[PDB]
Amino acid sequence: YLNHTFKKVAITFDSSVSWPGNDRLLTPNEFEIKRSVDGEGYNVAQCNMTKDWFLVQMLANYNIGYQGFYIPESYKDRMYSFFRNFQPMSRQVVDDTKYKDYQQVGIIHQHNNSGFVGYLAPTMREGQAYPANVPYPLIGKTAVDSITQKKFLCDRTLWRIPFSSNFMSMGALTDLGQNLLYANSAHALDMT
Amino acid sequence: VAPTHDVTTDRSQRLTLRFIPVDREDTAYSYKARFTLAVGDNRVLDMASTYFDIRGVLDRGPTFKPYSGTAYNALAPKGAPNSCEWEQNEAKKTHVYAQAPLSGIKITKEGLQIGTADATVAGAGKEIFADKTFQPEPQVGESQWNEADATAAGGRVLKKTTPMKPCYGSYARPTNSNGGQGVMVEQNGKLESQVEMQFFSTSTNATNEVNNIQPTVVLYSEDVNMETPDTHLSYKPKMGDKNAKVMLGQQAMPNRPNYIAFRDNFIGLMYYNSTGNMGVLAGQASQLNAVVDLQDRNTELSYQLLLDSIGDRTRYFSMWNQAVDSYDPDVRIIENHGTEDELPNYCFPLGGIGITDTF
Amino acid sequence: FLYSNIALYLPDKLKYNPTNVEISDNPNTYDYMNKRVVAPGLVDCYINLGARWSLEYMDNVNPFNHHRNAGLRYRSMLLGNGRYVPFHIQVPQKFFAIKNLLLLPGSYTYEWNFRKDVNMVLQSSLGNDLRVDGASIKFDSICLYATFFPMAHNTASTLEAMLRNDTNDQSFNDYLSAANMLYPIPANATNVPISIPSRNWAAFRGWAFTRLKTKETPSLGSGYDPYYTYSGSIPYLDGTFYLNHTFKKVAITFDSSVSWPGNDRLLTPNEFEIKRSVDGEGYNVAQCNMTKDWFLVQMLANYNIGYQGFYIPESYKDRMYSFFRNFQPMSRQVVDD
Amino acid sequence: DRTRYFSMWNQAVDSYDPDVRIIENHGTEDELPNYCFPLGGIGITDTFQAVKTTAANGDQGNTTWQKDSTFAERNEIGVGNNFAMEINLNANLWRNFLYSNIALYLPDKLKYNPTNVEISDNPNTYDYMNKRVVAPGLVDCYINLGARWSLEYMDNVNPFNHHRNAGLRYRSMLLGNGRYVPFHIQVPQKFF
Amino acid sequence: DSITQKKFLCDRTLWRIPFSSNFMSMGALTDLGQNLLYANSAHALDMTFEVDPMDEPTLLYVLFEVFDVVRVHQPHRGVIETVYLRTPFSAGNAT
Amino acid sequence: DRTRYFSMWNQAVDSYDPDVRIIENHGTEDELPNYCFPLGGIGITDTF
Amino acid sequence: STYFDIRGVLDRGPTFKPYSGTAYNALAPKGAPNSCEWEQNE
Amino acid sequence: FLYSNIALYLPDKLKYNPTNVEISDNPNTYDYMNKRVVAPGLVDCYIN
Ligand SMILES: [Ca+2]
Repeated sequence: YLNHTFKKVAITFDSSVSWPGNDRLLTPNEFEIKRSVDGEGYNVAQCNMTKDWFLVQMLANYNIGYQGFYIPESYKDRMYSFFRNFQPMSRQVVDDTKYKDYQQVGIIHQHNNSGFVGYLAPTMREGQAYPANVPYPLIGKTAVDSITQKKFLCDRTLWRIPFSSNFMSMGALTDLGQNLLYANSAHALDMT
Repeated sequence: VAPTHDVTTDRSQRLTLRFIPVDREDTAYSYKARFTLAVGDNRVLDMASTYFDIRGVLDRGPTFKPYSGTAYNALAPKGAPNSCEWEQNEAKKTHVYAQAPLSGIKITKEGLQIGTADATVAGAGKEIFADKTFQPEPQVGESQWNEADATAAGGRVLKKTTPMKPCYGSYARPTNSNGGQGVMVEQNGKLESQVEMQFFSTSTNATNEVNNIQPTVVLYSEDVNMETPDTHLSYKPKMGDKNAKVMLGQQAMPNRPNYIAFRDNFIGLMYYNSTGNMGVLAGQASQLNAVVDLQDRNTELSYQLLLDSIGDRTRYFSMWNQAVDSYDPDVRIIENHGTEDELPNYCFPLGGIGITDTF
Repeated sequence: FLYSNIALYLPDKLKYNPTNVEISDNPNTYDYMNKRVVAPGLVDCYINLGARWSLEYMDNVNPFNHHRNAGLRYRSMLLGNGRYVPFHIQVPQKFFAIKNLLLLPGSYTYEWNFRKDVNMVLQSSLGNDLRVDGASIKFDSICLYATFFPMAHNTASTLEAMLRNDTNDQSFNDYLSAANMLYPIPANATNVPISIPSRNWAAFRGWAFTRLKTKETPSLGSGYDPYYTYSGSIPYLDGTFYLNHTFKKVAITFDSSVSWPGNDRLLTPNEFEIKRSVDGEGYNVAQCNMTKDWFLVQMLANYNIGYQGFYIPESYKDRMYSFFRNFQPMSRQVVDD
Repeated sequence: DRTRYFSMWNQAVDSYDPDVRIIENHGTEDELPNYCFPLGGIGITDTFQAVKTTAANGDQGNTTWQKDSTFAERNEIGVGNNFAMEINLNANLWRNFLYSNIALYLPDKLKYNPTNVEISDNPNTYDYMNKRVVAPGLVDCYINLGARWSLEYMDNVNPFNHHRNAGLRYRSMLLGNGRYVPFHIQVPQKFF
Repeated sequence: DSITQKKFLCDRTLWRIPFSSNFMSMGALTDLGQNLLYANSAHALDMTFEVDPMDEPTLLYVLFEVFDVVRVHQPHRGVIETVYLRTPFSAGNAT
Repeated sequence: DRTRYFSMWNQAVDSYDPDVRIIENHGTEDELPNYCFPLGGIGITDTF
Repeated sequence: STYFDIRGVLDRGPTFKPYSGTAYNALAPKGAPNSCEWEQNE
Repeated sequence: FLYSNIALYLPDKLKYNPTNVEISDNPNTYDYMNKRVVAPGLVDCYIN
């Protein structure tokens, strides 16, 4: 229940080369899963996840994406399947800057449905009727200037990366694992 | 084992390409754009993996309203209105309806004294009173049901200037920093919090008795802004404004939900089948269009059916807002079994005994 | 539950103004729908009690325009809950002939255009002219993305050489592949004759047909209809329909001289008796009012089933947009008089 | 498949709800007391008169004159936590559903005769079933709590016949709410 | 005493009338569509619709299932060549 | 599949409610109020 | 086929509670006392 | 539904100590969790 919390990963062999090598990724130096404010706008499905990561995962799990995307077939999508555990969410709340009458209001000084419910604990009611003050307006003819933020939710699956030429699953034993240029000598590993 | 080789190149080559619109124009109702794509030497491409990326701003109008019900004092009964007061002739007097939730200690010449300070060296706990701003709140009260009915107590209602509104579906924006609703008028600045304290005593003891009249209630009259952005009145006693005694019965009901949004599959976002704004795809060698279409090729419905025909539909996909229109079947056709009206339910007094009778 | 869900969506000829409340005269604005009132006790628990049955009026209302639409809730909530939002969306390429076309090296000009009208771009749960309620929109920028496949240069060149030869081109067809013509039915009409002048009939396949509401169908050709006011689901472009029960009977003729089924093939050698009224030849089946002939026709035409009895079709072969999945017969008892 | 239904053959097998035959009782969520209120909200009130405090140039704090200058003396005011009545909600629904849908079919040998009424001597007459009274306390809400279990009293009873079988309800409603009904059926030859 | 009323409802679909001689989906092309008689001349067409009454103006939507196809070829570098065809009606020009 | 159970190996995979992970908000439908009444029905009364 | 068989005793502990809500005068008003009597001064 | 199913699992740091009752000291004891209380205002229906 944490895999959504990762920020970014980097690889290298012998302090020499970024793993993708040739410019196969929009940011060859480092991987990129989710971003803060993004001028380019690489996030898709309304989430904040860089598209290339979506492509990587889709390929690495179901060999789908080089010719477009669509819902995977049922049987391939198992219980611990990536796609069964993807939930993009978003909301919009009240800005402080662009609005003038904004007021930071701690819980102690807040009242809604007063006179019909307990105060800071579930006991018998108390108070007099009064219009509330917490739930800010976000509709209608008198709403307030706002700001929108979004995140995604994933859990009960694993982030994975195949050591393939083009990330597909072209057999159990991979190809780069055979290549005598990178499968007949020794090297060291560093990750961040 | 995987295939050995002759699948992947080794000279560098991008895995994804982005292109800028060379040409863009806009009209009254629609806008046109044109790009110059380039499939390079020894590079091959399938069209299915191309789309368009669009970003922008929108407002769903004021009428947008997702939730049913309402979220401003929902639990309250639909009848009881807020504490208030109004004018009425016999040449003009005031009538007041109000409820005071909090019991203090003892009244003073200026304002109810809540607690005392800590006594110190010549500092014997100066009598600490309220604080108009908000000292009196709108939720405090005696904890348990066996209330002792203390001899002093307060509350608050605003002036007759503000129009009367039912408690249900009522909101007011905070103005004081620490959670107190009240109109801040200007007096060489916003410094003024025009709150007026009023004192009240029992009517018969205020008429004539063996003592000078003795207040036991303190009220704080103030003024705020009001609105009910989600509810509208259901029954109006009179057809006029200027709250009177009758208008204490006005009640309201919430407004219906509104669920506007982007139709499925962005249908209609792009022109098709219309000889007006016919799209173009061609080789740059010459102006020779490849895409020719007619007025009847209803690609929309066809593509919808086809997209259905190749797999399941129930799951929704957020890549392109892929989700079909749904409706519960019970709505269209009801199966009115009835109910289970067996052994009935009851409500009981909060202490559990209605009224005892000293014996 | 009953009162809310049903009563708040009834035809407007059972709604009257509320006293002492100002109400706009416009028959479309949101406030007009909200403020108009209707009597609860009309539909209370004493109604048809005991009947897998549906109310008479509701048969001819557009059900999908509603608030139970889990899909509509999904889409709108995706956006969020506000009067103002920016967006960051993608759009796929529709047209069939170039949908899966396989491209080849070159330099190609691409060009398209999009609508800005709120009504088409938007689709409300209730239904009101957005152009009155001032819904706003603006497109900031547009970029074009595409993906590739890191192939092998030798292999790619060989594939290109094997592709460009005019012996092996690419071929495509539309999945529907039908001609579509719409005709008007005036108010309270019942009879429509339709004619087609003599022409060749090579390679034809058959007919489909349904009924639509003139108010809820935008016109073709024009880049924008000033006189268009509706913002619910659009059956001509959504696949939702309800007027099927309205069809009663249909007959075919060639050269005004021969009935198409020709010799003795059905009970009626003259036309497709879809649903017979109250008549006593015992010609409908399955406790509905649909004649055996039409039911058999549809069953065969969808599954090649019927000459070997009947049964349930197969789930995988069947689909959401099928005949059999969406067919409900019902019956009820009512006071004699 | 047998789950799906077909009209013309009366395609429906009798099915019984799973949880009805086997109860998994878990209580409810009862941390907030439910409160009903007077139609005018504030129940009772006392009569009060406005009182404008004296000038009080000395020792006249509470000393006050009648403010009848601008106020009617018939004011209504309440003091204290407002009157209201209490109730639980979910426990009551749970009890009602239990009592009906399980109790009403106990073995007859445990429900005695009613009083001041007429119950048919014949055991099988409908009135007989409709007339015996069965004590709800046997199947009260707190029965075998936290126990996936079946009531051995109910065991040998035939749970197929009930008032929650979708198949029977379907085959009933197919012929509408009534008493004098015609019908237009067909039947298939069943010999192998 | 009372009477009886039976109705039905079947939405989210469109009815079909195949152009076979047996109303059977034998193949993607009807045998009749390959029969000479309806293939070697021209013939007039007429249809009659009778429907339940309704108040507001409505529309009748008619679909003729046909073959619509397109063939696309590339002769050389940077050239795209397209030829469409609808079966029974018209397109473009025939000089 | 793992969505069914089996006593033999204590076999059942834990899960959670969908709506708990992400809640939804539509309010409810409450136009008709709800009323309690006195057990008799008229309670108050006045000699006549 | 092969699998182990284990039989034994266990005590869940005094901090077990399998059901939500409560099972003693469920419909009792959340504050109502019962029949009682108590001491007090003169 | 909201109060129970959400509120009664918030992190400890947002729920204070009770008053005028006994309470344990180990932050993992069952009685610690039960006897901790938290304001029902943070997840009432008047939210998101
Ligand atoms: Ca009195």
